[PDB]
Amino acid sequence: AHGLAWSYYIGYLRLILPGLQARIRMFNQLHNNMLSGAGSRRLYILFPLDCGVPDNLSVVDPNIRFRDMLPQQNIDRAGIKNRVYSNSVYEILENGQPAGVCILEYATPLQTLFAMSQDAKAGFSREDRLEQAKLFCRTLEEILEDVPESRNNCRLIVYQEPTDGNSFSLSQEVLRHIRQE
Amino acid sequence: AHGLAWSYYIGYLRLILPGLQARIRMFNQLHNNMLSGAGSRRLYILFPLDCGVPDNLSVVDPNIRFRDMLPQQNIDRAGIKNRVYSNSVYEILENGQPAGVCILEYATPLQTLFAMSQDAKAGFSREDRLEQAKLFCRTLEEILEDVPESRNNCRLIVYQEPTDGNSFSLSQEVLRHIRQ
Ligand SMILES: O=C(Nc1cc(F)c(F)cc1C(=O)O)c1ccc(-n2ccnc2)nn1
Ligand SMILES: O=C(Nc1cc(F)c(F)cc1C(=O)O)c1ccc(-n2ccnc2)nn1
Repeated sequence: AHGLAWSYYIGYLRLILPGLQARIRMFNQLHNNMLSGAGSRRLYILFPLDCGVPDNLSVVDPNIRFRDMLPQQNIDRAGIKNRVYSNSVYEILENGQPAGVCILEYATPLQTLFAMSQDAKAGFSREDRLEQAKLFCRTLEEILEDVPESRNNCRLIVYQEPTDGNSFSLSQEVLRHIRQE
Repeated sequence: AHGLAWSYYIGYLRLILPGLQARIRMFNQLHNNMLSGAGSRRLYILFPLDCGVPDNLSVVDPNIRFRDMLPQQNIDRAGIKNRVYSNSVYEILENGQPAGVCILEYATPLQTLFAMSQDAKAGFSREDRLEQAKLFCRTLEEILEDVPESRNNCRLIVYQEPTDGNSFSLSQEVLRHIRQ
């Protein structure tokens, strides 16, 4: 879990965070300042301790409408010439009404904890996986503290879906994070 | 390291290997079948055990020259709508003359072992890093043999490039694996 936190910061957040505000700048110029509230000039990393990583947010919850991509950023990265970073902008709805707009993705290494929890040889329990997901969640911040960009640029949304999955909506969790801030 | 093998397989290779031949085929249709050879239709993953992951292949070896991109694949992945996957095709020179064409990139997560080795608080030596690199490699090899999509789509190029000197040719290492 220590290794995943470092890996994620070094493999991704280190590369995308620096150039993110420049990309919001141009997005607002061309899309009539959709991302106005400084609260929505941040990257929102969904960190379900669930360790579930679905592909489509509109499918998990229909109240997270996809509205637009950021502008693409091309980085020369590890033997890829012009690796392409696309980031998705979402509108969050409440009772039919647009209650928010933000840059939403999941922390992908979390699926590693899930996959590894299920391995027959070196597997472990849902409760041990919950513990490793927390060590991950905690460790990312201590690395995160030291880097001047970071805090202004992205925010972790940490959450545990009930044993069902119902009685819980992810739109409500996202809305309560932007509103609190 | 156990964690990096699973993370690299689960979070990247799982996603990109199934579409690769379909992408090589469209590429071949628009680039006078540049990837004609059998050696030319694998994703080759550079696995330097020194965990040196530089960003440019023409800079590391002048006999590896960028030719073109595969067509992109668009994948809905962990809240990114149409996340963009690209892969780079390179001509491999021998005696100043084109000898091979292939899809080439580094195993990015090795950068983690490198940064950890450079961390003053980690207390993680170069000897300890090499042992993790080898364990990463091995655990990745064990995952890939156990998956059908690896057989004709994926090849690990694992090398121990010495600290100093020029006795190691990445180009020739790549041309070795390409012909086998
Ligand atoms: O290693 C990669 N990804 C990951 C590795 C992890 F270990 C992990 F836990 C999560 C990921 C992840 O991508 O989410 C990776 C490598 C190359 C490219 N790529 C090259 C051109 N276009 C895209 N993209 N991703
Ligand atoms: O987690 C990622 N990457 C990695 C994570 C690792 F733990 C690692 F060791 C290596 C990587 C890597 O990408 O090389 C990641 C996540 C999202 C995006 N992305 C791309 C376009 N929109 C979003 N790209 N990468």
